[PDB]
Amino acid sequence: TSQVRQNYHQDSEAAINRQINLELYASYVYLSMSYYFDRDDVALKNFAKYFLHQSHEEREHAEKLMKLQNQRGGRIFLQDIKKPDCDDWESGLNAMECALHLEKNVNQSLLELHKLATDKNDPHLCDFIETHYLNQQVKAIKELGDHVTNLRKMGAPESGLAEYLFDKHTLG
Amino acid sequence: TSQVRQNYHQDSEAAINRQINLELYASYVYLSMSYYFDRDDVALKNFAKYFLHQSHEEREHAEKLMKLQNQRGGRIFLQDIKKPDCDDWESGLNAMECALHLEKNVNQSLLELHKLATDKNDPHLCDFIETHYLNQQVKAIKELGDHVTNLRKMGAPESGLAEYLFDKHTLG
Amino acid sequence: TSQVRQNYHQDSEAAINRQINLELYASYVYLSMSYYFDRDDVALKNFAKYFLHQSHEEREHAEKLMKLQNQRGGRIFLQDIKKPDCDDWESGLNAMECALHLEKNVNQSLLELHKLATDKNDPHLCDFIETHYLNQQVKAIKELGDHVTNLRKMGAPESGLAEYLFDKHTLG
Amino acid sequence: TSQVRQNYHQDSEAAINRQINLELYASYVYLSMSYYFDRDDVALKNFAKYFLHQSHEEREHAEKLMKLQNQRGGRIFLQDIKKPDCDDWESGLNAMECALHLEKNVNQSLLELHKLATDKNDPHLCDFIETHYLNQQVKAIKELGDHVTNLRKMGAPESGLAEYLFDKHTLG
Ligand SMILES: [Mg+2]
Ligand SMILES: [Mg+2]
Ligand SMILES: [Mg+2]
Ligand SMILES: [Mg+2]
Ligand SMILES: [Mg+2]
Ligand SMILES: [Mg+2]
Ligand SMILES: [Mg+2]
Ligand SMILES: [Mg+2]
Ligand SMILES: [Mg+2]
Ligand SMILES: [Mg+2]
Ligand SMILES: [Mg+2]
Ligand SMILES: [Mg+2]
Ligand SMILES: [Mg+2]
Ligand SMILES: [Mg+2]
Ligand SMILES: [Mg+2]
Ligand SMILES: [Mg+2]
Ligand SMILES: [Mg+2]
Ligand SMILES: [Mg+2]
Ligand SMILES: [Mg+2]
Ligand SMILES: [Mg+2]
Ligand SMILES: [Mg+2]
Ligand SMILES: [Mg+2]
Ligand SMILES: [Mg+2]
Ligand SMILES: [Mg+2]
Ligand SMILES: [Mg+2]
Ligand SMILES: [Mg+2]
Ligand SMILES: [Mg+2]
Ligand SMILES: [Mg+2]
Ligand SMILES: [Mg+2]
Ligand SMILES: [Mg+2]
Ligand SMILES: [Mg+2]
Ligand SMILES: [Mg+2]
Ligand SMILES: [Mg+2]
Ligand SMILES: [Mg+2]
Ligand SMILES: [Mg+2]
Repeated sequence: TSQVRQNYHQDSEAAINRQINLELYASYVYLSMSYYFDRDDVALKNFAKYFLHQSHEEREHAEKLMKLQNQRGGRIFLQDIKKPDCDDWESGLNAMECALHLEKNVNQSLLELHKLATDKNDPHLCDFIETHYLNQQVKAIKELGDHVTNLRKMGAPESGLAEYLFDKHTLG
Repeated sequence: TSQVRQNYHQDSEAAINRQINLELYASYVYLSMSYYFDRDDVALKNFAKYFLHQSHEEREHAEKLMKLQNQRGGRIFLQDIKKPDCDDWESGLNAMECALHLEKNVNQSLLELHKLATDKNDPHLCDFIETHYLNQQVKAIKELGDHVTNLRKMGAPESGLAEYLFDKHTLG
Repeated sequence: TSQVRQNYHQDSEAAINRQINLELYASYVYLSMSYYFDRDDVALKNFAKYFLHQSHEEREHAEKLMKLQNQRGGRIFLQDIKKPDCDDWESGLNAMECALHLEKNVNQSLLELHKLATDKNDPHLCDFIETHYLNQQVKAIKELGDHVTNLRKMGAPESGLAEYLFDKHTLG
Repeated sequence: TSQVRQNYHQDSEAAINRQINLELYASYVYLSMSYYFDRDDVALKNFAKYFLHQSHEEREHAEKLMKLQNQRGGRIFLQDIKKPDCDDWESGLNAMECALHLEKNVNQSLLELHKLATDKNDPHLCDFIETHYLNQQVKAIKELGDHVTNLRKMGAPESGLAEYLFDKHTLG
């Protein structure tokens, strides 16, 4: 057993490894979305920039969990990073809707992780999740909701003009 | 009687208390409007910013009247601040129309206050109203009229695109 | 149901609306206290400044809760802001005692809100309350306690000199 | 008749000359008060500074009225500047009370002047009085009221300590 380990349940250790994989998966989804908008037949450069930034943020989220695993004396166990659900994302609106779904799924995982940490009476882990993950998720979900609403109200996905102008005004 | 009181009719004192309440009410209306546009299903951040600024301005208007009451030796009497007429404001255009109606109502109250001050031969109070309130109201009403006109001409409220673009170009 | 809503109980939503009203009420109490000390027959300008600052802080507290409501996909429901308990606050000491009572009441409401959030297993809401409200309340209560103690020890409310000197040294 | 004179009643011209004398008288009262506090047996240097500043302000008030008289094509008529009512002012509190009485008397004169200007349909003169005199008077009266209140509450005039500390904290 690690010389640093204290009050860190094996179930929590395992759950943190699962969360690391999920964050990496989220980074991969956003990477794929980014380059969809870089296609010559889609060509929305600010959608591409927005999603690439999100992808880099998720990689940071994964790294912080790997750091946490080591800080607590757990051992990192990595799994394959699954390819994203979709190859073709259809429209800016559709990609934003996929992102919203993804972030709500990640949030659910984090809430399940918090429930476990609470059940195992691990207040350090609870605080870690609360401080570095929960409000970040709420902000991300709210922002994606805002984006979806604006695209819908503007006439997306039918209106190519709507997605073009959203690209310039909101994401530019 | 206050050692500072001079040429300040009890009717004017009472009217100033009523105006304080009205200014606070106006601040509350604009606060409510602001956060309507912050909803994930409305999501017009510059409408939200615009109305929040207006709300803060009305609170300043109320404070200046409270200061005036004390300067003249009257006594402040506060009443409940009523909740705004509407919870749901429908659209950017509708909120602007509500604001226009509100500011015209506040203007009418100020004109009635000025008539009273004139009738009681209180030139200090007349000058106070004229200097700090009347042109501010005329400018606010004109600006809201301008906003309503632009939103209508652009195709609001039916056009979600119109409200989106107005949010960026006029309020951004 | 809001596209952003996740793990946010209707009871929590309602409690947040109640808290918004309470914060606005607290802003109103402090506004009234501020202008009491601005009266020509009270004339303690630093008491007035202190309470006006507190009033503005409470308005910020209310706005942050309105922001939270929208972030979580709840819907803001506003109620009348009740006028403060007292019109005449008697002395600096009495106003400080009223403020202490108010802040302890607001704290109790926040603790009840936290209990609800805990019961509904909402760790994001728990963290929000803990981060933005609980220590702020403890600091405010401690500061008001300190102020009350000093005024008492100095000879308030009988000693007009005590309140005058406290105004200059502690609040100035 | 002056080549510049227009809509300027002879009664208004005369009233402006009377006001010039009153402003000069007020400057003289404050000059006398100032040097009372400079006496070795009174020795409150900030009371002395405060009243000397007030004296200089009144001289400016008189000059602006002399300027107005010429701007409108009236002719300045000067009278003796009467010595102040009191030679000995007793205490800081008593001097502040005398100043309050003086400023209320000057205010009454200005209100009478405004009534005359209104009766003679002279909106330029009304605006001049409103802009340069009326709120200045209200502020002065309020400030003197505040000062009187503080000195009383502190224990003046019996307490030499009260007047000493007021000199340092409020006027210093
Ligand atoms: Mg895994
Ligand atoms: Mg993100
Ligand atoms: Mg993440
Ligand atoms: Mg192991
Ligand atoms: Mg596969
Ligand atoms: Mg914590
Ligand atoms: Mg935080
Ligand atoms: Mg937004
Ligand atoms: Mg542009
Ligand atoms: Mg009222
Ligand atoms: Mg405004
Ligand atoms: Mg207003
Ligand atoms: Mg009364
Ligand atoms: Mg009602
Ligand atoms: Mg005027
Ligand atoms: Mg003006
Ligand atoms: Mg315009
Ligand atoms: Mg454009
Ligand atoms: Mg309520
Ligand atoms: Mg505070
Ligand atoms: Mg608060
Ligand atoms: Mg509902
Ligand atoms: Mg009631
Ligand atoms: Mg926390
Ligand atoms: Mg903290
Ligand atoms: Mg302390
Ligand atoms: Mg004369
Ligand atoms: Mg002066
Ligand atoms: Mg003068
Ligand atoms: Mg002549
Ligand atoms: Mg004589
Ligand atoms: Mg007029
Ligand atoms: Mg004018
Ligand atoms: Mg002015
Ligand atoms: Mg004052």
